[PDB]
Amino acid sequence: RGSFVEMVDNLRGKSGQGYYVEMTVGSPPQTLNILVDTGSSNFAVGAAPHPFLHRYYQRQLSSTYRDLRKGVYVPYTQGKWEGELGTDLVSIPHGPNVTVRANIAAITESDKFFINGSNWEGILGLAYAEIARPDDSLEPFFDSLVKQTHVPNLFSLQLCGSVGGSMIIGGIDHSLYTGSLWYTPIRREWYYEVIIVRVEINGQDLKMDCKEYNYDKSIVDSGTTNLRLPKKVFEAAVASIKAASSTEKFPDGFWLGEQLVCWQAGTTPWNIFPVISLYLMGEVTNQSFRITILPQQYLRPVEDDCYKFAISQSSTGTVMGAVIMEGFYVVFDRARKRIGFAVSACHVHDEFRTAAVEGPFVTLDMEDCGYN
Ligand SMILES: C[C@@]1(c2cc(NC(=O)c3ccc(Cl)cn3)ccc2F)C[C@@H]2C[C@@H]2C(N)=N1
Ligand code: NA
Ligand code: NA
Repeated sequence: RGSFVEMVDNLRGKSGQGYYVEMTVGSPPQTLNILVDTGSSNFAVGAAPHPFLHRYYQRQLSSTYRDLRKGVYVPYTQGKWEGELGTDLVSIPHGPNVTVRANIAAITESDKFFINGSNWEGILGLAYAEIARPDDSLEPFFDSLVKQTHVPNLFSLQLCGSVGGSMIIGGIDHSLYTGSLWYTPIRREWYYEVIIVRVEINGQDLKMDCKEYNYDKSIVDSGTTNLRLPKKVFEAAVASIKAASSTEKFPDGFWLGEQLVCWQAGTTPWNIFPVISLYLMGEVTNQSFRITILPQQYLRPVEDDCYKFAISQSSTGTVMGAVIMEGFYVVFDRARKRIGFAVSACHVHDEFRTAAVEGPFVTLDMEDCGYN
């Protein structure tokens, strides 16, 4: 507990392509790089020679594979994947020294799913069975892990945003954060659902009814780049962000993520851009805490130094993607139905401002903030 030197730095990735961990499937073990995704619940791997893939799961080579004789078609708003379900033995080489029999969707056909030029070949959905496809009877990887081993029911993520970080499976590594962890309840075990109770731009409250902030849910999701905000909250937030930075002018298309903005190298004016704070429901009645991120988190480098504005409007509720998570060490404390936040020891900041996790604050009617 508290120290897992072998799992430190077990995450890799490239800007814009997410964070992946090395996994092995089958016997003899086939090594695959697998996207870490707290926003879905399927363990799904390329199983056929798609041209974007460095490698793929060759079921025929594994003696331990078992067919479930069942398919699954998974559409997303963007693209889709289809696959054949089965189980096989799975390990994480830079994780616990264990091997589990896990469900695997062997992806046979996909569209707008794999990233051309990425170094990952599947996805590890770390959320709950409730959102598993085709249904909640398909046991997610982490459930199998905890059922079959002595690994404690929790994991933590340090996303450092070329990119890298750590996934600590079964515990917490105190070297990965500074100060104290603050916990928010997991409202319901499907996505990692939480409740935002107040939002500030540069310490200035949006003063929206807090139900708007969670319309229709707020989740913590490592498989999404942006901080996504419900439309109505997004509108107020940009309005306030534009004002806080009106010292400079940018095309309206920029704020809508329709064009990049660029500066002469080493001259990105971080200081004109405001901090963004989310107050989250605390563990105690009428107690909250807040997390603060910098323009370093929401202004994403793209490759002048060109940046994309990564706060975007949503119709699926608030998504705390990599923009939020890169600022923090995040503990998915499944055993206690709570999520912990602490300032990440690796987060990008400057000499004037850092990410922050602060509490306690007194916040009333926090239960009214959840959409039903
Ligand atoms: C499974 C899903 C998903 C995530 C990804 N994620 C990424 O490509 C990605 C890119 C950059 C980052 Cl920082 C994280 N993830 C790709 C495909 C995909 F289907 C679908 C919906 C996007 C939601 C999610 N978390 N996972
Ligand atoms: Na166990
Ligand atoms: Na620490």
